Amino acid sequence: AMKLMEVSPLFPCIFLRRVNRFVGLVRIKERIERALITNTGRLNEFMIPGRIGYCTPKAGGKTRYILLGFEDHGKIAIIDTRLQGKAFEKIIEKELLPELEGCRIIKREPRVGESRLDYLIECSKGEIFVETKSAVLREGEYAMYPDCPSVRGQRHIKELIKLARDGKRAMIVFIGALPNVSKFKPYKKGDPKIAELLKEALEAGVEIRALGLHMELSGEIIYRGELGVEI
DNA sequence: CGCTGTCTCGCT
DNA sequence: CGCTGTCTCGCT
DNA sequence: CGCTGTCTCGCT
Repeated sequence: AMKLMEVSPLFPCIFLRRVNRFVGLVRIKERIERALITNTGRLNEFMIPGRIGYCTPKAGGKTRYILLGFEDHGKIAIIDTRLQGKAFEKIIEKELLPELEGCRIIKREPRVGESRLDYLIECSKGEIFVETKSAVLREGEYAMYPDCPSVRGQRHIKELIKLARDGKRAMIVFIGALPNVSKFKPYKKGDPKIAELLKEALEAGVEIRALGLHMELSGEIIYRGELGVEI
């Protein structure tokens, strides 16, 4: 339980509906407002008229707010994948992760094959390719991925398979940005092949980790440690 | 994802 | 498709 | 470098 960073200001909202995959309508202080959604997943378990969400204002654009997360067991599940990215950057920088206790980000969205992976990190040892994925689909004590078929996600895992096999370091970090979870596993029904490809990748030396994060009402983003991975 | 309009399922 | 926001191109 | 205008990218 380390404090990673704070989101300010942070406002409770009532979720009304999605206008489209990038925009939700929320009610804040009697007013109806448009909120950016940065998470391509379905989030059907979260995106239900009436549930309490949490937003933060921004300047400009076609939306005045960013929908960051939802009430979940008294705290906050973080659905915003840019915020998840920042919390992961902070983890690296502060060296709170055992696998990377002295490393730095040298490139973001570095090109591999005909795709782009998330990070190129530099260890004391050598070069490492880290891809992150949002795991906010719950089953009991498990945070899971995905909640729908991701053809983009298949090909990304393949690049990690094609890199590892061919003598390169390749990692995948599932961000379990839910409170009250201690394990990760893939949701087979969400995508049949990503389950398969995860074992295939796990066999080819591709490191697979999963982290536990939540947000408090204060806006405080908390890292809870690694989740037990069960690929 | 939600977008239109229409057409499809088993179990109660 | 258009939907957000921010990113990337060559040639002039 | 910034200069015009237009046309190009993946990921969210």
